[PDB]
Amino acid sequence: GAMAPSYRVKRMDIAKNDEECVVNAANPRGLPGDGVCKAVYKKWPESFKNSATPVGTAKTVMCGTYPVIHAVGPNFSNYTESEGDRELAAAYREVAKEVTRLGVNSVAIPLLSTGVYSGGKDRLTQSLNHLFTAMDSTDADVVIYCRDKEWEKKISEAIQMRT
Ligand SMILES: Cc1cn[nH]c1-c1ccncc1
Ligand SMILES: Nc1nnc2ccccn12
Ligand SMILES: [Cl-]
Ligand SMILES: [Cl-]
Repeated sequence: GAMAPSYRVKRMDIAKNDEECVVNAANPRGLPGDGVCKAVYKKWPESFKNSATPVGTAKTVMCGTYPVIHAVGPNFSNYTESEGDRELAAAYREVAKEVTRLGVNSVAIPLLSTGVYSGGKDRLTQSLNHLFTAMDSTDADVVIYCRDKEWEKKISEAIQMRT
């Protein structure tokens, strides 16, 4: 575990993380995809061997010794707000199980279902709160990645509100 388990936020490409493993915002089919998924495919293509997994699950595939945790959030274009919310919570619970199983001391995580799976809505708070619910009981250092300046400020404020 980390000496003093913490949350941090960074505004940068998650493919350039400084953590011991990465969470991919994957599609259920293990395709190169778009956004975070495409950056992860370019950096760790070997990790897409048999990476297909259902919505609300996470599947880890090694790239060398570096673990890529493929976490499949719901596409809110297809799911109801209610069913989507349950699958988004479930994906993060499966990420916490994988991070714990791997024994890493740090993990790089994106906000699942906030990009092309958002159904055209702002889901910063919804996604972040499900991330906290899952990861609060883990002792890895969690570094949350984002691309927008206003998202960085809102994520940083949410972390500080708890400390
Ligand atoms: C689209 C992309 C590529 N590398 N990282 C991201 C990213 C990270 C966090 N939040 C949104 C996007
Ligand atoms: N996850 C994330 N980071 N920055 C942004 C901006 C818009 C939508 C989602 N975002
Ligand atoms: Cl960057
Ligand atoms: Cl997304």
